[PDB]
Amino acid sequence: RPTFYRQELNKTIWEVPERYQNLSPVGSYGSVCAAFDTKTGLRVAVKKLSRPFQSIIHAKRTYRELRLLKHMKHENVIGLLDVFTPARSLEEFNDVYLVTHLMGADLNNIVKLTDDHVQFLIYQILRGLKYIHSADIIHRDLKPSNLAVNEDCELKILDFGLVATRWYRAPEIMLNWMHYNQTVDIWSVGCIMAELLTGRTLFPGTDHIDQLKLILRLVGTPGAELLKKISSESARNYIQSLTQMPKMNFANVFIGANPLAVDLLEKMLVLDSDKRITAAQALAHAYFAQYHDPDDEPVADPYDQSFESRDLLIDEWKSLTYDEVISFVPPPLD
Ligand SMILES: O=C(c1ccc(C(F)(F)F)cc1)N1C[C@@H]2C[C@H](C1)c1cccc(=O)n1C2
Ligand SMILES: Nc1ccc2c(NC3CC3)nc(-c3ccccc3)nc2c1
Repeated sequence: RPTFYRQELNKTIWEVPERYQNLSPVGSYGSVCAAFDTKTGLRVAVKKLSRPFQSIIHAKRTYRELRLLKHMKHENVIGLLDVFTPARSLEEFNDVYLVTHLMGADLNNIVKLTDDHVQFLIYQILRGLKYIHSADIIHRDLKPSNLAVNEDCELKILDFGLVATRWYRAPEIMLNWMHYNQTVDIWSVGCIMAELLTGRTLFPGTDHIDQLKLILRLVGTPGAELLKKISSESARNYIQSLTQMPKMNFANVFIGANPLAVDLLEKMLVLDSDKRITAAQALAHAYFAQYHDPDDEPVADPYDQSFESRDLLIDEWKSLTYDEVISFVPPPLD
């Protein structure tokens, strides 16, 4: 066991190993301090989870967050440098601290951009996504605040960003489809890319109805091929009885932009998720010509998410989270 010290920041107390120094609060899932890690010499982000075991839903959330972070080993995805608790035993285990690399800023703070910069940033998102998706994980909440970028324009997909979330959400999610796939994240990338290129939120809906309306303006109302794949009786009604809208030509919409950028946007922002380009396919698109390397775009080890369907007691989730704290193997330093 390392030696811990206490202090107070923003009402919240913090009990961290002495290894981590100069804790400075940066924003409030939980609250984050920037710190200096004496062991590795790195600036780091230390995230104290807020009430990790307040309920079954929190406790499962906490377990889920730890499992996901421990699995992620890729340059474009947030990784775990360390995880610790001040607790001596399971009996007193109440607090979870997660340690990751401190990134300079989020893509929300980055505001338009040069086309060569958007190429590099969207390349990196897709590279991280190929990896996440290969493990059968779907991010579901991609948006500029969940994309951390450092001084060097190096980008990492984040867990959580600690602006409406609806703005980047795939329409099949909006409409509550149950069998949506990994391309929901591709939709979001499409929305993010569009915003980087024009400097404006692509679909700034005031609510879920307005959101779908704005999406449909650009992509058009469902065609015959998509219509016949819709299972829900009312969903089909709501769309067979909205004023039919043509798909817009994206060239008419993103005027100025690189035609390759426009073309990729066309492949990402397909209303029908069956037709939408995957992360692996997008990486091969000509737009990423100067970055694409099929030998340096790894996939992930398999990830066991069987726990997702399990209905457990709060103290069981807490116990399993505790095992995960204990079994953690720090990554080897450079
Ligand atoms: O499933 C995730 C999630 C969690 C962690 C990670 C990461 F970066 F660690 F791999 C990715 C996605 N998210 C979907 C939503 C909102 C966010 C992001 C989130 C963060 C942490 C736990 C969680 O249940 N959720 C539910
Ligand atoms: N193979 C597919 C492909 C796309 C789909 C989609 N997406 C459309 C943008 C709404 N929506 C729905 C659906 C089903 C029931 C209720 C609400 C939505 N199903 C889809 C099945």
